[PDB]
Amino acid sequence: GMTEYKLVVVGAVGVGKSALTIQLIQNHFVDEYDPTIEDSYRKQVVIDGETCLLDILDTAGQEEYSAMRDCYMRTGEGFLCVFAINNTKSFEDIHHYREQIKRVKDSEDVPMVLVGNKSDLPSRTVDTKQAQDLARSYGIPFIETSAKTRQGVDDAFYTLVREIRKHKEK
Amino acid sequence: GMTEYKLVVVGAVGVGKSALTIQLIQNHFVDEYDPTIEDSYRKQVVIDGETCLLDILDTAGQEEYSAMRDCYMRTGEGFLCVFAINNTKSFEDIHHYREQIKRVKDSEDVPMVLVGNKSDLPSRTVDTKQAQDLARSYGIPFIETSAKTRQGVDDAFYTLVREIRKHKEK
Ligand SMILES: Nc1nc2c(ncn2[C@@H]2O[C@H](COP(=O)(O)OP(=O)(O)O)[C@@H](O)[C@H]2O)c(=O)[nH]1
Ligand SMILES: Nc1nc2c(ncn2[C@@H]2O[C@H](COP(=O)(O)OP(=O)(O)O)[C@@H](O)[C@H]2O)c(=O)[nH]1
Ligand SMILES: *CC(=O)c1c[nH]c2ccccc12
Ligand SMILES: *CC(=O)c1c[nH]c2ccccc12
Ligand SMILES: [Mg+2]
Ligand SMILES: [Mg+2]
Repeated sequence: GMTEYKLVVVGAVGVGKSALTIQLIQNHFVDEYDPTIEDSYRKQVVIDGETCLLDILDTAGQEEYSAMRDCYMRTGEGFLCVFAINNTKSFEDIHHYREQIKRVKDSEDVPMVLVGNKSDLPSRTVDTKQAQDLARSYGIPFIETSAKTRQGVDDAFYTLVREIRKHKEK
Repeated sequence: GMTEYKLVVVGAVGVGKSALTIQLIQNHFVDEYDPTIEDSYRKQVVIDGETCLLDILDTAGQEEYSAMRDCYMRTGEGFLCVFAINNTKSFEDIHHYREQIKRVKDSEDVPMVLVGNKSDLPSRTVDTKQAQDLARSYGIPFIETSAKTRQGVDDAFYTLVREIRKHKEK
């Protein structure tokens, strides 16, 4: 029937993957979501005038040597690669997540969006220009979000769905 | 793409799920593939003029409780439901796999193909009419295969892809 999209949210612990996912699904901010809970959520949404169903996997935790994890990446069609703008390491680890995805899916072009989360925080350590430069280099959209205020949350997920559309159209 | 199709091979132990997958992927019979090993394969093929990528999960394991199973039944786009023509119980067991898949997908219309494997053996116990009747009742194709001779093997997988195309453009 209507088009389904398998989305996977990856990124360092603490960056806001669960908060972003819950804002999208449940439209509220949860500020203490169990950091170890990994789960999938479905929601029917309208993007660009068309209804579609998002199946979203909020990852956690053991990253390497995990059959379950590798399976999510094989199956996933698009990936939100999240870092927190006050957490430089989480930004400088993005490449690790990207490498793992390209490895498991064995493809040079996989739909991804770079998400700089925690935009509401006054102290950043990652400049917008830096994130922009990395995303441009990767050939992927970059979007700043705040799960706390909800700014950019729909935009992050809709943009990824749009990247999946193109991939299919090419 | 290059469309990708995610296929899942299911059915009772010993019916030939591995042998069918390995024939398709590696072009030879197997008589010594561990019954408990669950693994996935990729192959690029042309089906009806469409160059596409198959990602095939060869399932194994009869665990009453399985998070992985509930997962691949959710994400798999089409299901090869295999029984062996010399094994009456495996034929009966088809119902079990079908119903599991339906409940996980919450759908009566999940792309599947009924596969009657080991067609090379004279030791037959499940008649062609029985299998054709079961498939008709499910509204899915039935294909006779032999992973030994390779008879019907491409046709089984390709026909599942055709079922997926029908469903997607519904
Ligand atoms: N200030 C701010 N805090 C956030 C934001 N998103 C998540 N958090 C907080 O960051 C911590 C980790 O968030 P969480 O969703 O559990 O991160 P995860 O481990 O990546 O899933 C929690 O205390 C959240 O309240 C945000 O956009 N802004
Ligand atoms: N004669 C014959 N033997 C087969 C066929 N398919 C599988 N086998 C044999 O049946 C046994 C079980 O096959 P396997 O693929 O491992 O079954 P699985 O547990 O469903 O994967 C092995 O000894 C295979 O050699 C077939 O089409 N014809
Ligand atoms: C590991 C996993 O879940 C996997 C790998 N290939 C697949 C194809 C279809 C469904 C699940 C698959
Ligand atoms: C179990 C599984 O593989 C699964 C469930 N929802 C998903 C969304 C995206 C990728 C994998 C998913
Ligand atoms: Mg989390
Ligand atoms: Mg096997």
